[PDB]
Amino acid sequence: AKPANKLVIVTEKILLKKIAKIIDESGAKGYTVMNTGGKGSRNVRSSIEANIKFEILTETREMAEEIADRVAVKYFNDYAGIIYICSAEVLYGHTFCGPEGCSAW
Amino acid sequence: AKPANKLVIVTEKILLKKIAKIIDESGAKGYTVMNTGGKGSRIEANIKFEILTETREMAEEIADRVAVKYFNDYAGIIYICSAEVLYGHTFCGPEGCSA
Amino acid sequence: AKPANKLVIVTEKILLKKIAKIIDESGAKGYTVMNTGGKGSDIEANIKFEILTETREMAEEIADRVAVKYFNDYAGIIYICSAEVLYGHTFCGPEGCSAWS
Ligand SMILES: Nc1ncnc2c1ncn2[C@@H]1O[C@H](COP(=O)(O)OP(=O)(O)OP(=O)(O)O)[C@@H](O)[C@H]1O
Ligand SMILES: Nc1ncnc2c1ncn2[C@@H]1O[C@H](COP(=O)(O)OP(=O)(O)OP(=O)(O)O)[C@@H](O)[C@H]1O
Ligand SMILES: Nc1ncnc2c1ncn2[C@@H]1O[C@H](COP(=O)(O)OP(=O)(O)OP(=O)(O)O)[C@@H](O)[C@H]1O
Ligand code: NA
Ligand code: NA
Repeated sequence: AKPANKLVIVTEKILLKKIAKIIDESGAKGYTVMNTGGKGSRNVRSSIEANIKFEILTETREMAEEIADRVAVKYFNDYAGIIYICSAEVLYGHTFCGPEGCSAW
Repeated sequence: AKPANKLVIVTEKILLKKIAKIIDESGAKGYTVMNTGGKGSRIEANIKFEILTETREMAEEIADRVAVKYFNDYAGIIYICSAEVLYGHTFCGPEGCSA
Repeated sequence: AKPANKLVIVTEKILLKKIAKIIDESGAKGYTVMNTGGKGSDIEANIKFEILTETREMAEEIADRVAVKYFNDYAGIIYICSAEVLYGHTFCGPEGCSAWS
């Protein structure tokens, strides 16, 4: 198992491409994204409502925080969105763990 | 980063509004919800809620109200994960999550 | 609260049944599954399973069987998170997730 940070970004659906681009530039090895609904309290939604949730597994905490900081500064003063982070362990993932595999021992 | 509990409720889709109302009455600052499928032990369409709360007791209050009120008659599972919120105006206030 | 491992499998949609059968053969009490997109426009459609297991070994069994069978040929990632189950009739039994003795 290889420790990882699962960065979750839940935001407005119109930001899908803009956020993916950031994730792609970050050096993160990939992402998962899904359609969700949400209700919030920040009261910032540009114009239950339909959102998207990204999940990005990163090798380091700093990479997760650099993504988070770049998304939030660039979009979250103007669009609704929340970003949080969970601890995970990756058991299998060719890209994430490299040809060497995620170990186990 | 500000510590938080991520409460997850996976249950039958017809309970959507009822469960949202409980979440809204708990003091929680919001929720995310999605359509999912599932198999349990006696694929079918259901919903998953995710609710980030400031305290554990708020998460358990939501969980306890939902389960007592609906889980005798409807399928469902409720679990909780630890998270840290990095950005969230409502959840972390004007001062930000540097908490 | 009853401790649990949440096993997450994100992989190609065509493995849905093959993976459900593995989950069912593990002893796991059930699973949640959803449609997602992923990059590893160049987003692709895939599925995500979430399986709460009683023990770590059951989670790793499911993970190992899936990966060994399918991940040479199909895209996928498998990870695990810690969870505590507060309510779940099947997962926690008739005595509930807050039993004492
Ligand atoms: N405490 C929380 N728990 C879970 N999800 C949340 C929470 N707070 C916000 N969200 C998610 O983040 C999204 C954006 O909420 P936010 O408070 O940032 O802005 P908002 O304009 O109030 O959003 P919305 O228009 O949905 O209310 C929500 O729609 C929801 O899916
Ligand atoms: N061990 C588990 N891991 C992940 N999700 C689960 C698990 N057990 C149950 N679930 C989710 O909870 C839902 C409700 O299942 P539960 O066993 O409470 O009742 P059930 O009536 O047998 O459900 P179903 O109609 O799906 O068979 C399931 O569809 C599934 O999405
Ligand atoms: N670092 C990561 N964080 C979150 N999800 C990931 C990550 N890496 C991969 N995934 C998910 O796993 C799926 C499979 O990706 P993987 O890296 O196995 O292969 P790929 O062949 O590059 O996939 P794709 O066809 O999606 O480009 C991806 O579509 C994505 O949903
Ligand atoms: Na709002
Ligand atoms: Na790829």
